[PDB]
Amino acid sequence: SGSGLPFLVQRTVAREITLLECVGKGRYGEVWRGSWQGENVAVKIFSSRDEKSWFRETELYNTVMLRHENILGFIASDMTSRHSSTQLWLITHYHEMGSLYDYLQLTTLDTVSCLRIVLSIASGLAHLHIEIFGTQGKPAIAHRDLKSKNILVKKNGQCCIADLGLAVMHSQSTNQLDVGNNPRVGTKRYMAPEVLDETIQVDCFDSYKRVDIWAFGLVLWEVARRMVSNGIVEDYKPPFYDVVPNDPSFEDMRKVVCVDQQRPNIPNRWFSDPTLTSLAKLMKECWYQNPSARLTALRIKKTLTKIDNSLD
Ligand SMILES: COc1cc(-c2cc(-c3cccc(O)c3)cnc2N)cc(OC)c1OC
Repeated sequence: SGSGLPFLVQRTVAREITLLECVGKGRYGEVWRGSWQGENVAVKIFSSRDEKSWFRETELYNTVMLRHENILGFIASDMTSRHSSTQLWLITHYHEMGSLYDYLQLTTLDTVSCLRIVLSIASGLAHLHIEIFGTQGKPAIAHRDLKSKNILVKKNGQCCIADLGLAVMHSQSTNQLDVGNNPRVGTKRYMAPEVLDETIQVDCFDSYKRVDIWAFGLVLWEVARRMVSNGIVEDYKPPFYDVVPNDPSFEDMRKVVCVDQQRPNIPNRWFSDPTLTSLAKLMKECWYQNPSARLTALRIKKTLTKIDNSLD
């Protein structure tokens, strides 16, 4: 049932996996490359600081049909008791090119590759946001911690969205909102204005969708900077690099985004390129302070597909 293996089979696969090498370690826990029967899988071990995200992500992938080529493929989840301690495991497909964050730092893009990246992200986010009826379907889902580190680059040049630990869900069946309980907040650098100034409507599901659109505009910016046009390209930078420190505070960000009304600068060279011009316009329409004026994920998907079809 759900998105991955049957529940007893999930226990079996998890116990048989060997961890080969660690590819990420932090306050959150660890990500490892591992192997089941000579096939690479990704194994996340959650730290005790972020156990509630394991529960939320596991409950989601197992009670909902979430299969899409732009959402990280869930395989299994398990609880173990290694030695004088317990461990929470999430297993997914392994993507060897790694996060978009790492990928953007090591390579530049052409028009096709830039668009394949941003279009695949849009498809994944629209698929999350949109409800599917019937017993096959899914509730509407908002992510709440979208950023370049939570997007992986697959081998084919497309990406997938990862980390549903902060997800909220909605159905039109009840008009009911499932927020769960997780003290974790989004990455401060990607927090929308309504979150930073605590005006966000927390009983309205649309609010969370619009927070994702804010954060998606910022990722659009990160990617576009790396598309070459006329021999010119920018260095990789994170959103708001020039006005906040590494690991910025809540107050730092509120000052930048709400008080000073700052938004990512649009390089002027983008205006000589038709694709970058169009992406700059999209970005703007993700960055309105008024959450209700922002574009939807589906609209962004359709707009990127139109831009994709104008490529000669
Ligand atoms: C960010 O969230 C996650 C990402 C990955 C993951 C990471 C890499 C990777 C490998 C090398 C470098 C690099 O930056 C990333 C590859 N495949 C993957 N599936 C796995 C996760 O849970 C199992 C995960 O949390 C949900």
